[PDB]
Amino acid sequence: MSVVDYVVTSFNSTSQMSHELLFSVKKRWFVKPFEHSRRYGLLAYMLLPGNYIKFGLYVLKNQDYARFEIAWVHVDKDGKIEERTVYSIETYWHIFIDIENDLNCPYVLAKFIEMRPEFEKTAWVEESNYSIAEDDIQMVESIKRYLERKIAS
Amino acid sequence: MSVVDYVVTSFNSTSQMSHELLFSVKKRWFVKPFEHSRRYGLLAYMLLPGNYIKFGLYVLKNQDYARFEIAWVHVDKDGKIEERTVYSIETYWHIFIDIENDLNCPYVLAKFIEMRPEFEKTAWVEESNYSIAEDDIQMVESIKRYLERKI
Repeated sequence: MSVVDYVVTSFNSTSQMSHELLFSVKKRWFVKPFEHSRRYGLLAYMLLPGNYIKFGLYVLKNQDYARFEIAWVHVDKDGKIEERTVYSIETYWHIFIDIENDLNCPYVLAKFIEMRPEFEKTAWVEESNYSIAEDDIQMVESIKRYLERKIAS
Repeated sequence: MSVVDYVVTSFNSTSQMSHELLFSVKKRWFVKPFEHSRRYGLLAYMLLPGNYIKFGLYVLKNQDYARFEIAWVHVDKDGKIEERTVYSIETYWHIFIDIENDLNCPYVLAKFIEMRPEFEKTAWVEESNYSIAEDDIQMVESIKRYLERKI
């Protein structure tokens, strides 16, 4: 079985926000959505068997609360998806809103916060350039370390 | 400071369908999910202390059976979730399928029915930041009056 569908939530509101994007361990850059629906706050993907990483930020804008999670999303030979969080942290939303301006933030995490859906809009994977330095495994360690060192706050 | 994960089941297969959406008392309308995974047949939220109402519609298509339930979910200021079913009626599915168009069905009930998940899809709460009039106690009570009477 080839291409399978995978939908993620992507929406910014006054009171909350849900930013979820996929990252191809293969191409080593964010997967491009084949469709996006503002009418629903979703992004759909036409994935081909392989390994992916799903980044997810969830915010309650009013309580300055922010939930960031890194999750492994593998697609079987015949389209059987199997996930598992590999990282989940609970912190402050204002913390991430700073990372945007920190050149010490890993490329993929910087881009991730950058692409975040604008108000009453969905996120948009820009057919982009560049080539992440490390593999997938190290990439997350760079995210982990950085975010935890940002504890400083 | 408190924020508790709360997940519900939501899927629509060929043979059956389960539809559970959360209703916030404070905001007086449906809560917004932070995740929609039809892969696991669920919708996941992030709640803050307060009062919520769970609406459940469980259908056995090959029997024209639909169970309707109303639950009282409470979130402690510490985050201790606690809930209880306060209403559960059994009836034909085709009835609900029709109550939907009735001009005098409680709006919150009508919109709930409409929000039922599509095939191999999960329910999707719309940005209808709309506002109801009666408070929870009266809204729940108003739904019962209707369903019961209508049946």
